[PDB]
Amino acid sequence: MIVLFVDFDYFYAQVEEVLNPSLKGKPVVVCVFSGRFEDSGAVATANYEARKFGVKAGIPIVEAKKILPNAVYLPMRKEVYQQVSSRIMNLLREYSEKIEIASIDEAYLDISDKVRDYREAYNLGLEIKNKILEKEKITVTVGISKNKVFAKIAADMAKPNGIKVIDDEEVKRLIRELDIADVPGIGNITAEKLKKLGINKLVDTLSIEFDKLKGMIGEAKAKYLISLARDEYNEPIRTRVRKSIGRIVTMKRNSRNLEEIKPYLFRAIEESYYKLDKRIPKAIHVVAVTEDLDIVSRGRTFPHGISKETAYSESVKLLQKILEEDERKIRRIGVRFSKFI
DNA sequence: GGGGGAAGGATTCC
DNA sequence: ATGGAATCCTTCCCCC
Ligand SMILES: Nc1ncnc2c1ncn2[C@H]1C[C@H](O)[C@@H](COP(=O)(O)OP(=O)(O)OP(=O)(O)O)O1
Ligand SMILES: [Ca+2]
Ligand SMILES: [Ca+2]
Ligand SMILES: [Ca+2]
Repeated sequence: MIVLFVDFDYFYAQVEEVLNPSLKGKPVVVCVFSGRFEDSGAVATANYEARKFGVKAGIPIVEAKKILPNAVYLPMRKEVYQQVSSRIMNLLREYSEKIEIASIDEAYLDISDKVRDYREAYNLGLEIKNKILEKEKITVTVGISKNKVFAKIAADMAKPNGIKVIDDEEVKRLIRELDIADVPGIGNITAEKLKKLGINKLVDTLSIEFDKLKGMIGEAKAKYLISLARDEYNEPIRTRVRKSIGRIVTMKRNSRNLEEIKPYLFRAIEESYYKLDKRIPKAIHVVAVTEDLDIVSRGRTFPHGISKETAYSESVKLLQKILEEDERKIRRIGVRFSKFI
């Protein structure tokens, strides 16, 4: 089975460059302003020009300006990048019937019933890159292999504006050479739990006794890794379906006062419902980020669909349950709707 | 013993 | 140090 993974380069930033090519060449940082103080907030992402100096996704905007004070700082326009994304996805949908849209700028393609060996995959890779570039002026990285996981890893290795093939032969080498902290789905937490287990490479999972793994990282994560290590990982590409919709906003100041939070919560609801569009949810969760950036939530599933009125009343109840079940001051507050009928 | 759910949390990642 | 969403884990619960 051959998988071709497509990942758009510094997406949010590259799009801002697209909508105003005068930006190209200069440091571009797309920010998410929390509105607590002048430049409060974090970086959604930045182009390589700015990234070469440490300015990247996740760091505070203030930390970015202290490094590249003259870089161009733009507020994140999620709706725009989303529409540009869709168009490009449709484009891909023409190279394969089998398409999995992993994120706002990622997608795996099953080109098995469309290609023989990796040579034809490579060409198709370029042919697609070219297409997208000519159609939307967007550069992307392409990764190809026997399964999704490796297809992705291939792309990571070739970023940016790259293309790479990881044939069954190299797959063997990486299962021994690849740091397992570079295996998708393995973050710092799992990384350190694997380090304390002597597993630095994928193959190291082969030594360890299963039951021991399942206990340190979990059965699912355990079986996952073992499969990859056995060169037997082989999940299929399938259409993903939006399972939840919601919004969470940062409050000007941190509160613990019901009446002070409410307005923020109601706004999260309103927008959430607009995003629902046609969807009617049976479950609603109130999510709160406490002063010490911890995340607390409370929810409830109804035996029917939830109307905006019902979400309003219930939301206030769930918030109250949070204020009385936790002592910390609430920093961010929002809602999450799920279990669509 | 074990088949569901539901709830709250933990992890990862785009 | 923003904000959106899937997945998986543990625990509690109801009951055959
Ligand atoms: N921490 C984050 N906060 C908000 N948005 C994020 C964050 N991390 C990633 N994103 C969003 C914006 C990114 O452009 C987008 C698409 O893919 P992603 O791999 O995450 O970044 P990117 O487009 O810059 O990738 P690349 O390294 O190839 O440039 O996901
Ligand atoms: Ca990308
Ligand atoms: Ca990506
Ligand atoms: Ca990692």
